[PDB]
Amino acid sequence: KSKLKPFFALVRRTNPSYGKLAFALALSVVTTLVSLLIPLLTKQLVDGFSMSNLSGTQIGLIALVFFVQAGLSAYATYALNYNGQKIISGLRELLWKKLIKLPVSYFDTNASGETVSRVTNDTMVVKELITTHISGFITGIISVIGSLTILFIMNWKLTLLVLVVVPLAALILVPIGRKMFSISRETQDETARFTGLLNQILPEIRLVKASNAEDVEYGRGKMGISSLFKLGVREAKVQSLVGPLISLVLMAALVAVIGYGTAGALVAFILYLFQIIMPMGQITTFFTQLQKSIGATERMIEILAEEEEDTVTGKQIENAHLPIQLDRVSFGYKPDQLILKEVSAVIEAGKVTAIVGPSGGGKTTLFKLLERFYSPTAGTIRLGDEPVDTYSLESWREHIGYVSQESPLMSGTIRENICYGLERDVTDAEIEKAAEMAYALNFIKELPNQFDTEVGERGIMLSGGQRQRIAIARALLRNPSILMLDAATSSLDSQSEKSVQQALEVLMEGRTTIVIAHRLSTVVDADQLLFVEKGEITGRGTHHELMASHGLYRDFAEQQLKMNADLENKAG
Amino acid sequence: KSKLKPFFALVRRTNPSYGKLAFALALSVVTTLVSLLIPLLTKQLVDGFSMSNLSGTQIGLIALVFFVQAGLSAYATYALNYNGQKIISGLRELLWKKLIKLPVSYFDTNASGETVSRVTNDTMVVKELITTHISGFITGIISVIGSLTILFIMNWKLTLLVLVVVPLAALILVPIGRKMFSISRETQDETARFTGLLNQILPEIRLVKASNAEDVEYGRGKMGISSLFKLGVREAKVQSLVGPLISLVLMAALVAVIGYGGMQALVAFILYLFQIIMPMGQITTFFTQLQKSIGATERMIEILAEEEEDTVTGKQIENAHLPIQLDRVSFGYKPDQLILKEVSAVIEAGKVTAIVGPSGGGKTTLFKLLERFYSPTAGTIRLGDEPVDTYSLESWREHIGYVSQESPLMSGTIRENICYGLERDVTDAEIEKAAEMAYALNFIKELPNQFDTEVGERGIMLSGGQRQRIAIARALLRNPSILMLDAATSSLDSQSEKSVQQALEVLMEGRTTIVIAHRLSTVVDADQLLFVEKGEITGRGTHHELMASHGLYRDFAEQQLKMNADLEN
Ligand SMILES: CCNc1cc2oc3c/c(=[NH+]\CC)c(C)cc-3c(-c3ccccc3C(=O)OCC)c2cc1C
Ligand SMILES: CCNc1cc2oc3c/c(=[NH+]\CC)c(C)cc-3c(-c3ccccc3C(=O)OCC)c2cc1C
Ligand SMILES: Nc1ncnc2c1ncn2[C@@H]1O[C@H](COP(=O)(O)OP(=O)(O)OP(=O)(O)O)[C@@H](O)[C@H]1O
Ligand SMILES: Nc1ncnc2c1ncn2[C@@H]1O[C@H](COP(=O)(O)OP(=O)(O)OP(=O)(O)O)[C@@H](O)[C@H]1O
Ligand SMILES: [Mg+2]
Ligand SMILES: [Mg+2]
Repeated sequence: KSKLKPFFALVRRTNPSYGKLAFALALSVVTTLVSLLIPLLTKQLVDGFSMSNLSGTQIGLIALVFFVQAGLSAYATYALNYNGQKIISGLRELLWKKLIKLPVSYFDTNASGETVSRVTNDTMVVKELITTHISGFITGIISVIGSLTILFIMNWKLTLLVLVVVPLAALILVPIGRKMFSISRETQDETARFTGLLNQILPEIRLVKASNAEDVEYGRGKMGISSLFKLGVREAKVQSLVGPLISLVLMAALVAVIGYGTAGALVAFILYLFQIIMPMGQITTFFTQLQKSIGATERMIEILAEEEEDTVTGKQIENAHLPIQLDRVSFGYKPDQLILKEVSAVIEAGKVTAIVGPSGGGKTTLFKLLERFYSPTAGTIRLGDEPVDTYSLESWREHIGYVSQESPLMSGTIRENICYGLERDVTDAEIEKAAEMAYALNFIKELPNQFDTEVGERGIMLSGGQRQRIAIARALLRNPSILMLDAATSSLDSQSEKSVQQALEVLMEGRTTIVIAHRLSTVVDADQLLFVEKGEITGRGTHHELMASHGLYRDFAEQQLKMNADLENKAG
Repeated sequence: KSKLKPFFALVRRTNPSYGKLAFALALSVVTTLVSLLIPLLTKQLVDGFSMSNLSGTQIGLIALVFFVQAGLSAYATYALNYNGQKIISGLRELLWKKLIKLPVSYFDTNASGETVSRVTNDTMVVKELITTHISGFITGIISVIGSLTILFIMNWKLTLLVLVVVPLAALILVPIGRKMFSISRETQDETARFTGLLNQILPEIRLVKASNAEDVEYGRGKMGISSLFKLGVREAKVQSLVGPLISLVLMAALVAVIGYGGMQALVAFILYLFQIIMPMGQITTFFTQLQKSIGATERMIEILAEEEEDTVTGKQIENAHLPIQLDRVSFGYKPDQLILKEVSAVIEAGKVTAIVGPSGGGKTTLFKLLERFYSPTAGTIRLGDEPVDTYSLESWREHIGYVSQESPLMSGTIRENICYGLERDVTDAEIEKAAEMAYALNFIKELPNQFDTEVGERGIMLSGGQRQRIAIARALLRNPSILMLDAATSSLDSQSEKSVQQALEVLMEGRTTIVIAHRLSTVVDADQLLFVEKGEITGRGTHHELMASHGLYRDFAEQQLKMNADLEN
């Protein structure tokens, strides 16, 4: 509620920040003393240089030694940079850990491509403050406190004026700080929009070559930068405005000194007064960057309070395998326009069961919440007549492989694209078997040295036929007791399909499998078939039973068979 | 070659920097002069100010307004910073335009996730050079020359001590910049690496949920951060080193005062030489930062030197329409290894043709080739016995729709996902007409306000089945000369494809259509069925003729025939 307390609270979280900063400033503290004492002794010392020949060698040696300790100020600067280059490091560390552990429902709203720049750019702004200006603040406060002390006429007898410089200046600065804080909160919250705009586009250049997108996309980029970032000059305008105003209040000090004038002391008093300008320049800049840095962090703190969906809180049960049943459970991908309708069905183990649905139904999310991304609102999910949430929050997941409507990959090689599931016992001799069981070997060995082979960003180097096949190798290698194929027909030929169907049947006899297929033909043989329509289910039983006994559609399957019926008369 | 001329050349291509910068420096010039003359007047003004306040007030108020005019130097800093804010915006502008128009080939060998950061974090460093220290480089250079010229006996009779202060310091700085320059190319090429890692991790979070990746992939971020950027402190090490080294060179001049000046005012000499300290330090920092900026921009320049392939240099607009022909085509995705073998086929116009093949064949590469993304090394691609290359590079694309094997979508409103075909005259009246021929509105109008609804990053908000249709609308809206359905059955049901196929038949009757579809049942009735395999073509003609006449498979169709025949029994 103060725009200040959370900041110093957040930097405190990086524990090693206490190690050297106080030591760093203290080294700079003595640097201030020698600087504030050198000019008052050189005039006396040069008077002692009336001969400057025999003693000059010793003082020259002394000056040699002393000016090395003048160079010692850099060691404070190096340390000050060092501790700063740590407080940024842990800040990235602590954020990045928190940026994955939070529920996927958060990412379905906040445009992940935008929030990436809140790791790089929304911390680099702190760097300029933490290193240089802080030294200015320390070197200034000691200088100003070391200024009025010699003003003994001014700090014990003529004090009515030293106390008027700060309240006026700060009163002037407060609007400036508030304005600039309203700037930094934007310049960061548009960098994220800008850097986000690219990764939503640039990795997809294949489409943006639509023969006119390049014109339009170039338009969006420019309107992103020029109309916003160059208009960030608004920060520059207020940043330069401080000079006059910080000189203005100081001017008022001077009208006060001439209005309360005795004669033999004021002459030196004016000279002493003309020393505090440079400290005032540094101190005013510190607060300017201070409330600047906050706006570069105001967005960051909020993503440090989202509720960490994953826990290790698996109470006492992880392993005993029992069927999975959903009891009157309904879910909303949006908290009001619920898209599902109190599904109730049972998944008997040891027997594969298939969901088939027309495009627009509730197939995908029924997987996406059966892996407990969402914890649906109405109803619940059980296995073994026990609540699933009592098993774990995501330690349950490792017993379950998964592929998506798509087949995503990551920029590593084809090796560490399959490994990180078990991530301890890769068992190089077994990566082969999983690729075999996904029919991946026989069209990989021809590639240049599988381990050496490299995908593009989204797996452009591999292809659609190869992309889907390599994805399920992740699921079959993880050795699960619960499996989800998601598109056995996405991008792969019938040649691939028969081998895959002939392969995973050999493993998954006592390990329950739930698969959804684009075409009804691939999973007719399964021991149970659901038929999801717009969040409801209006069919059960085996497909052969479903045809004759049940008659809601009676033609969804027949909408497939008349497609293939042309293949008999025209062929023989 | 010299690694400094291109920088002033790279800045040069952004024109407007030269406009107001001279006025900015000129203000800094008079800023230096007034700072040069301020101490001389005050030490004698106080003698005049020694008079009572009756005369002091009349002069003090004039000194006050002088101070406000001394405050005018602030608006000089704004001028530099604005000029700086102009040059950084220009660098982003030029870089962004060159980034789009390069051949797609570069965006595969390189990584898009890497190059994104080179527009945000690889120009911001140039700000800190161009804002403050550029003034220091000017303030120092005038002050040092002015201060040296004050030594009017030392510059014409005892010049030995002025030829050592600067050149010896420069000799010391030579390794410092060289070490610093090597740092910037490393730190910037790793910030690029770090930002590259994240944009290919977060968007696919649903698969980093492998129940152990949250521990492992988090480690990759740390190992990227901690072992590199907390070790990026290594430049802060040498950046401190300027202090001690500028010390020895100048004290070496301090001992030179007795090395040659001990035989000859002298006290005024010592006073003045203790004033060149801050200017020399200020100007020294500028060179150090310069070698820092040059490194963070030496990788920057290189991607301004690619072929910027797309042009309008094709002196044709494609008014006519003739069939597509492939003449002895052989393409390789790498100049050494090739996946296409002398393929020869004629795409008959105005009547649908198809390509069917197995996984990992040459199907979709032949699409990217026929869109002329790559211009194959061997053979040629022509239409009507005229090469495609003479026509244009990407005005031809405007006549050909293209839906990909995956279902791509930019982020925005699903309206805006289809709008930019004509990019000017969206003509709201018949967007639904494109959707109806794509079977979309029956599963769109029920949603909240077709325009209002917005997809996520890769269409996460809509479904995969929905996305593949919503992409195919972009194909039909362009009303193209050539239609390219790449995945007609990827993610969509039987209730879709029947309504889909029945729609395109009316639309394209004299407009040729190239389609590749799995599950051969869906392309049985096309005029020409082509078989591709490992970069070679081994089939022609109608499906019924190719069935028994050719003898390669005789069972590839039977592949699904026996797979689908089980439903009846
Ligand atoms: C309180 C009112 N008194 C003054 C306030 C001043 O404010 C200044 C603010 C500045 N901006 C800071 C961001 C800079 C750069 C120089 C300033 C000077 C200045 C300007 C030109 C030449 C020399 C000096 C100077 O400081 O030397 C005086 C001997 C300055 C001088 C006086 C007397
Ligand atoms: C060549 C060796 N001789 C010197 C080198 C120096 O290097 C300095 C480098 C600096 N870094 C630049 C980025 C800064 C900030 C101050 C420096 C001072 C300095 C430090 C504290 C107080 C006053 C001064 C100072 O300069 O005033 C001397 C009267 C300094 C002084 C001397 C004598
Ligand atoms: N943000 C959202 N996330 C998931 N589903 C959504 C969202 N918004 C709406 N939906 C609805 O939820 C359904 C989820 O799609 P689903 O996972 O079933 O796709 P699918 O399994 O590939 O099948 P389809 O062929 O219908 O795409 C869609 O039909 C869609 O209408
Ligand atoms: N970036 C790439 N571009 C082209 N080919 C690649 C690339 N990376 C790898 N390849 C290799 O080139 C071959 C051709 O793949 P292609 O993209 O033609 O498959 P496809 O036509 O998508 O197959 P399917 O249609 O069955 O998915 C692949 O077997 C693959 O091994
Ligand atoms: Mg799904
Ligand atoms: Mg393909």
